[PDB]
This record gives sequence, structure tokens and C-alpha cells, in this order.
Amino acid sequence: AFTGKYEIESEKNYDEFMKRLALPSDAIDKARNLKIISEVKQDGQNFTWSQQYPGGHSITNTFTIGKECDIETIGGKKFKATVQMEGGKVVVNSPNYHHTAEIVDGKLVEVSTVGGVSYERVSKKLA
Repeated sequence: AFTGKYEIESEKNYDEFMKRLALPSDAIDKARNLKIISEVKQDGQNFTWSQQYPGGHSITNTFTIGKECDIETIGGKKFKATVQMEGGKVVVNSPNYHHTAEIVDGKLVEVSTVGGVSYERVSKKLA
């Protein structure tokens, strides 16, 4: 039930996640809260997701419910994944990039996780 604009206003664990994720120090330090606008669109059961740092970099993805998709989150780490959806909550699972998203209380809740360290994150809606 995404289909809308979203703003991201907080994350939790950009030091432990990033240590393992593997970014150089300057990138880690600025990421602390380089703010991001997020947005999603859907056709029938084909989702089109989009997170955008104002900076040149962006994390755009596109995937189907059920069936199968591929992800390339930060860079040089293409994955394969069988997105599924259960309740009003999408999940995705990858060799080393679990991810999920959720709608509750007219808000968008979201996570990313890597077999040990999690990176819960939350977002506002604006459409």
C-alpha cells in the first residue's frame, strides 16, 4: 500500500552497519544524516521504488511481488531476491542485504539488515 511520496527523517545504526557495509570514513561521517526524500509507484503488482540523496548518488529499485527481482543497493553489490508480501508489509531477502518496508498509522516504516546488524529506519508521508 505504498504508492506515494515519502520523506525519511531518521535511521538507527550508521556506524555498526557502515563498518560492516564497508564505506570509506568521509562517506560514513557525512552519511550520519544526509537527508533523503523517498517515493514509490505501483502498476498492477509491479512496484517501482525510489530513494534519492540530494547528492548525485541515489538508491533506485524496481521489483514485482512474488515472482523474482534483483537489487543493487549501494554500489558494486548486485543481488538476487524473491520479494514477497505478507499482510500490508513488503519484505525482500538477499544473500547479504535483507530489506523490508511497511505502512502503519499513516506513516512509512522501513528496515535494512545484514545477518547481525540491523538498520531500522522511519519515514513521513506527503501525498
